This record gives sequence, structure tokens and C-alpha cells, in this order.
Amino acid sequence: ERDCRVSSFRVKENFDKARFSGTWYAMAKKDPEGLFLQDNIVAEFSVDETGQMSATAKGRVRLLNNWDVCADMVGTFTDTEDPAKFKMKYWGVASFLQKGNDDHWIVDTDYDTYAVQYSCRLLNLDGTCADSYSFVFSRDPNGLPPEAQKIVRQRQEELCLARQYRLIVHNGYC
Ligand SMILES: CCCCCCCCCCCCCCCC(=O)O
Ligand SMILES: [Cl-]
Ligand SMILES: [Cl-]
Repeated sequence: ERDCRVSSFRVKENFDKARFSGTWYAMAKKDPEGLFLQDNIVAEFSVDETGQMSATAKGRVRLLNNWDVCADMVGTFTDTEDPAKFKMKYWGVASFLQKGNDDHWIVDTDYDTYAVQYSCRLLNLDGTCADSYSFVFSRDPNGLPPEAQKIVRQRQEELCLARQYRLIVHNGYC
């Protein structure tokens, strides 16, 4: 019944980059293929006088054969016609860390409590996403209040991802 075409997904109306700046703690993640960020994921968003949004991120990533490593990542956001949809160029402060360019959608936020992010890296031929990821962010590292949690669950369902998240632990690894 529900529409899982990426083109149907609502995003944050009149998204305000300035209000979004600051520290966001990842509480949950839906992983893409070949997942990168594992846990202890903390993002820091900024916007400059030109209105350009950028971010940094720390988090544990586990390179294969079980090598752990606290990644330090950088992202810069190119605006689109939709104020809540961006193109995010990202790289690590170390050369060997994953780089690339992903869609970055702010699906919903209230700026001071929760945020829901979404990226479709590759569409299916029917307009659904073949390879997606999504972060749920909290301003408080101890988690969302119940009212925000319930709003987020609804947004998760609207993205057709509600069954596919895992919790992100924070234990001072970094
Ligand atoms: C989407 C991260 C929130 C914004 C922080 C941008 C800092 C660069 C982010 C690198 C994350 C790109 C990899 C996400 C997919 C994954 O972790 O498996
Ligand atoms: Cl609930
Ligand atoms: Cl579920």
C-alpha cells in the first residue's frame, strides 16, 4: 500500500541550516551496503556567512579482519532547489578513509531535540531505493524523549525503513 518511491518522501519544510548547527549524537542507524560508521557516532554541523553548511563526524569504524579505528570525517553540503535536500561531499582527515558524495536529506527535525536524516545512494528501477542509509540524531546523548521518539518512529516508517535500524552505542570509545 504505502509509497516507498524515494520521489514521494517528504522532507523538512523550510529547513533552517543555522538552527541545525551544533552537536548531534547518532542514536540509531540504518546501514547501507558496505557500512562504514559503526558506533560512537557524533556529528558537528556548522554554517558559514555564505550560508554553506558543513559538518564533521567522529565514530568507530571497523576495517575488515576486525581492526577498530576512530574515524574523523569531514563533510560539505551543496544546496539544491529543495532547502532540505543536499549533496554531501565527504572524506576522512586520513587519506585512506572512505571518501565519496552522497545525497543528504533532512527528512525531519525540530532542531533542539531530534533529527532524521536519509540518503539514497542508488535507486531501484521502480523508484524505490536499492541502497540507502539513515541516521536518527539526538541533541542529548542519553536519547530522545518519548514524544520525539514517537515522531521519529513515524518518519522511519514513512521512509520504509522502520524495521531496519540498529541502536548506536556511546561508550567514550573515541
Ligand atoms: C551522515 C553523517 C552525518 C553528517 C556527518 C558528515 C561527516 C561525514 C559523514 C561520513 C558518513 C558517510 C558514511 C555514512 C554511511 C555509513 O556510515 O555507513
Ligand atoms: Cl512507541
Ligand atoms: Cl520494527
